[PDB]
Amino acid sequence: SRILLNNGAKMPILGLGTWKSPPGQVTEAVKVAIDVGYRHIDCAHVYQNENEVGVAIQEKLREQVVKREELFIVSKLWCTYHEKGLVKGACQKTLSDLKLDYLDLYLIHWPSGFKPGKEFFPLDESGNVVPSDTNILDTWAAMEELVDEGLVKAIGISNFNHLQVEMILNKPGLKYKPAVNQIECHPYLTQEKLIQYCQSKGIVVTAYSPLGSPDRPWAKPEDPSLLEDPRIKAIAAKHNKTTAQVLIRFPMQRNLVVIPKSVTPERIAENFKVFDFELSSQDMTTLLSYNRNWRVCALLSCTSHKDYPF
Ligand SMILES: NC(=O)c1ccc[n+]([C@@H]2O[C@H](COP(=O)([O-])OP(=O)(O)OC[C@H]3O[C@@H](n4cnc5c(N)ncnc54)[C@H](OP(=O)(O)O)[C@@H]3O)[C@@H](O)[C@H]2O)c1
Ligand SMILES: O=C(O)COc1cc(F)ccc1C(=S)NCc1ccc(Br)cc1F
Ligand SMILES: [Br-]
Repeated sequence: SRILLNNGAKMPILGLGTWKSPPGQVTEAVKVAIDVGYRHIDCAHVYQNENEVGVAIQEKLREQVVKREELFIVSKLWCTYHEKGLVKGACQKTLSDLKLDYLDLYLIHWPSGFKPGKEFFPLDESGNVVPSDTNILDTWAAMEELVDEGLVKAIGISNFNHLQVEMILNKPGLKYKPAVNQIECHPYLTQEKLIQYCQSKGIVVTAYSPLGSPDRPWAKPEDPSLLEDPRIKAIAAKHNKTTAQVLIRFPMQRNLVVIPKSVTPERIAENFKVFDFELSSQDMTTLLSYNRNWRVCALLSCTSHKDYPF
């Protein structure tokens, strides 16, 4: 159930995603998740619901359903806080909202820094994101200070490409390696190259959008649908599991961590029942064969930023 990180701590390979979980639903979703066995929650300041996630975590700690040591709580530094003097405050606001005194893991959410201010996506008058001149290496140094102040147990990265991971690994005076790179990964975007690179460096990969993010706000009717793919359905049927359960077990068997999102109690529970079956090697290779380099998480307004990863 857990994978060992290069900071010496163990991380549950299944967690609960919280992007798009409505603030009026996510407290119950996290309560239900902890009650049915989840011990890892994936959060972010930009999701605008950390307060409500925190109410759930705190209630389950108060009720003594779980111990703090048994939970693995992850959050992420938003792009408008990649300045030396803003990183600690950004982390502290997340801690405050989550009702925590430390994070198990804190990630640079995207490699690109944006102009600080109230807006999460500051734009120029023609719709391009406004960058910050801060680079990935100085942001990493700021992350390392959070470990040394006790605010976070591990630090990592998200949406970093091969060359950006390499830039951190080659950083002069590197003090802590990234523990995790959290990236989009599913049968339509299998990520074999970047996963093999990160794993070879001892960086654990977390697969986001493992179900293809059907609730992403920019979904279009014509788009591919993992959950409705009859080939994946057939694998599920053969194992008497749901398609979602196959899509969650797939990254687990690649030695990835996976963070499916749901606010539906029945689905939260279903999605956890993935430790009692095995996909065959042939099943695994067949799922890998569906790769189409189809990315659900990309954003035109940020594509000219110097550090846009894709
Ligand atoms: N690091 C980053 O840049 C980044 C980017 C994207 C995502 N993430 C993280 O990864 C998490 C997962 O990705 P995601 O939210 O994009 O999408 P996802 O987990 O691939 O899909 C979530 C969607 O699947 C539905 N669903 C869940 N379980 C289901 C089941 N058993 N059967 C049928 N439908 C099911 C959910 O519906 P209901 O909720 O209505 O049940 C929701 O609409 C996020 O929430 C976030 O924590 C990180
Ligand atoms: O980002 C998430 O976790 C999930 O997605 C989001 C979640 C939010 F709460 C707000 C925006 C996003 C978007 S639009 N993310 C895409 C995106 C952002 C920044 C850069 Br650089 C590139 C890029 F592709
Ligand atoms: Br970016």
